[PDB]
Amino acid sequence: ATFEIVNRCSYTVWAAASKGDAALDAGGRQLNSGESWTINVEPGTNGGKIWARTDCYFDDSGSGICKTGDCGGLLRCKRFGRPPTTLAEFSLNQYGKDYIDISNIKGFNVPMNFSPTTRGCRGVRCAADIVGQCPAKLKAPGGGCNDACTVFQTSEYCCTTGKCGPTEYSRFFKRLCPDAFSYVLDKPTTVTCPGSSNYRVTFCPTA
Ligand code: NA
Repeated sequence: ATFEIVNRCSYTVWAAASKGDAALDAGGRQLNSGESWTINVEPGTNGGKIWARTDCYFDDSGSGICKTGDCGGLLRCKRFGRPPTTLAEFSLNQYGKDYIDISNIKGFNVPMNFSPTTRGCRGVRCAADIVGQCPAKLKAPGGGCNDACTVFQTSEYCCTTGKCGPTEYSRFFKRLCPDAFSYVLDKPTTVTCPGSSNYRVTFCPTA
């Protein structure tokens, strides 16, 4: 499958793509404002994620740091990134269908639209000013709005026992972005697309 990743933000981001134990395609790249990066993700990939990283510094070997979404200090990510990260999540060719969502379970850093470029399903978006409105206790100094599990490390926010309810903090993310997961047991906002669809992830879609 093809994913086109587009930076419509006015600032540079460092896109990342991983399935947790491996890079997808090159795994990461700098995107200046307006740039597009096309990657190829193998059919059958389960548990892939795409995210943006902000305020990164990398040397000539591809090592460095980012203030949001850092993946072990690498430009080309082979594992998932440090919160806060708005996440585009997908599993492809699962019994004939692809499944896509946006999640705020690991917080929010950059607004996002995740849409198919082929026909048969709709896209999803979280483009509200979550960072500007972020509750004081969730605000990350490096930028972004953390989720409550990252900040407080309780069974209730992290849903560790498999039973948890919504919280004041999850309801904040849900009020601003209804179409994104706000906590682990949120009613699913996953979209079912035909198997082998192609997609576009746009950062700052309303920029
Ligand atoms: Na998230």
